[PDB]
Amino acid sequence: DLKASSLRALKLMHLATANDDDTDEKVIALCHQAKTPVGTTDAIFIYPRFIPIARKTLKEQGTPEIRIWTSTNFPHGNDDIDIALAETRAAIAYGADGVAVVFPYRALMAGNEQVGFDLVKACKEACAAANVLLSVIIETGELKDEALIRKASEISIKAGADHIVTSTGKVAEGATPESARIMMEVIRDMGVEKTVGFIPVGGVRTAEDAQKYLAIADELFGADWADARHYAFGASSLLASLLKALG
Repeated sequence: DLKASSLRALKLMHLATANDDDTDEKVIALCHQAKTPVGTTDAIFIYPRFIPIARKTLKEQGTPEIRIWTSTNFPHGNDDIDIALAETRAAIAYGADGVAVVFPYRALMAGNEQVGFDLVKACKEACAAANVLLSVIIETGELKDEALIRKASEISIKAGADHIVTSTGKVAEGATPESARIMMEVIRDMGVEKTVGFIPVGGVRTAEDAQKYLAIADELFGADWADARHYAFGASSLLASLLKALG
């Protein structure tokens, strides 16, 4: 049922703007886009400084249950923990519901596994103390190798990632079915499916794409696993297709 999977997809969405979301009016318009005739997306994804205006905007439109995700160490995934941590502490202060931190993937590629663990762990400790979810972007498009994708996913999980996330949306490639499969198998194989969710960013543009991606979660974990806590579409050009499946 493409209609059933489309409504399911919509309700899992972390809605983002398709170009750089760098103004109040882009953010306000994003808030309004997240309230559809058939329901709300689970969240929006914005830069930290826009969280208070977004919160007011969501409240004033009668959808205060739409959550706010933001980004830190983003998009570059540098290996400076102090910076990643300070950005994370600021994101929490602004009022974030979730923080997506970029894993230091270039460090991992150069052979440093420790710094990714330390960086994630530092940020998770701040978020958990404040009741904020920490999601970790590993940048599959830049890692490329299945081995490194698995290793970045592994480290993030051991360091306490609440979700593992394919992409920033800011490089050449976002998620693919292949990178989605690899990351979810890590969750499966480590036995951490209760405590770790998955978030494809990019790669999902049509209703048919969303059904396919949800079918991967369904096959690995059963049809009930992919709720809001465990699954989100990080998507900027998917919502129109979903509403149509339900231009």
